[PDB]
Amino acid sequence: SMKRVQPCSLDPATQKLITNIFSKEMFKNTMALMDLDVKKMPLGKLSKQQIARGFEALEALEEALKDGGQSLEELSSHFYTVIPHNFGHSQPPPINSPELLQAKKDMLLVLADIELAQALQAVSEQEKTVEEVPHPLDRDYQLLKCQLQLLDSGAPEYKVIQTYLEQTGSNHRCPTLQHIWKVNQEGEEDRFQAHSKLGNRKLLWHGTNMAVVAAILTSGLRIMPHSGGRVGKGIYFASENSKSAGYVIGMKCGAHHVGYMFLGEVALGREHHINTDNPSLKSPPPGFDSVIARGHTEPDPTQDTELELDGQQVVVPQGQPVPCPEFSSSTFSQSEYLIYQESQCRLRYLLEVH
Ligand SMILES: C[C@@H](NC(=O)CCc1nc2ccccc2c(=O)[nH]1)c1ccccn1
Repeated sequence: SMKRVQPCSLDPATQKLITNIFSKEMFKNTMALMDLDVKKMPLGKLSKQQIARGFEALEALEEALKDGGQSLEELSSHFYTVIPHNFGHSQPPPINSPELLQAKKDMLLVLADIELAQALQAVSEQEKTVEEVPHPLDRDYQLLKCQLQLLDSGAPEYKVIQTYLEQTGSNHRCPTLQHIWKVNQEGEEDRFQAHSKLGNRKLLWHGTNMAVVAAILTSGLRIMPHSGGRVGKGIYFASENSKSAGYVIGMKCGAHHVGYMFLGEVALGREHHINTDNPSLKSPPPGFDSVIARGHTEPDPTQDTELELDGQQVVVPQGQPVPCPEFSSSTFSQSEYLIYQESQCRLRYLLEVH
């Protein structure tokens, strides 16, 4: 007997978001942008076991990069058997530098989040038996177990967020704000409330691939075993929207380029400042709660405002970037804000920008 499809409860903007973040075209586009062979590795065929085998192959490469073992070419060839790549049907290249190794780790971390979104969409047994089903976009929203509330122009934080975006975004071609959603991923709540005594909270940008937005909404910002970067194995944020915007992978839809950016509330507590890259970091030094790789510039602190979120004061920058003379010789042009415990961040807002 034919099941009733119930009318969609979602507003137009939210329907478009949910469409975009679970879009099979988007996911395949992302795989093509990462040089993967989508014909050999279709979305439905992606598995946790394959991804795990891919990480094992990179682990062997990393050991080799650091005695009569297999060549980097041999070890590369195994990686490429496990995770099919497309380079117009020429041979893929050997993974023979730290930079390329980390780039392959980052690719697999994105691919793991694509696989998460596919696994999330698997049809449950209850769903095969019920005689009515939600509209597919309601079903997809529900799978996130994440409350999203579209804000309008006159929500209390709206202008504050717009100002953060405009003032710290690129001077030329600032991203154009289309929508803001408030994000409430419950049971981020419990673990976040752990740091309730920890002051020094700031609202910070986190930009990402469109392909990982569903995973983040479902699971929060995460630190994975193979996460890395210029400040080690943590969660990376920026106070300058233009820095985070560099990591936004958007997608052409009609005549525009659509992308998504988060704002997280980050309990930074006692800050350890650095001025040179350190990819080996796994925690702040003792008695520090965060590591800030300080940039040549910082949003003018004299213009900071505050928002009250769950009864706590949260700093929100509102100023254009100004020079910080103490960090004029830093290896970082713009600051990178690092935490090394997932519990120190709560997602607060999601922005659609064109
Ligand atoms: C590959 C990793 N993505 C990021 O951390 C990407 C974006 C990011 N990097 C920054 C670095 C410095 C300052 C800001 C940012 C940021 O906003 N985004 C990732 C993707 C999926 C699952 C787990 N980790």
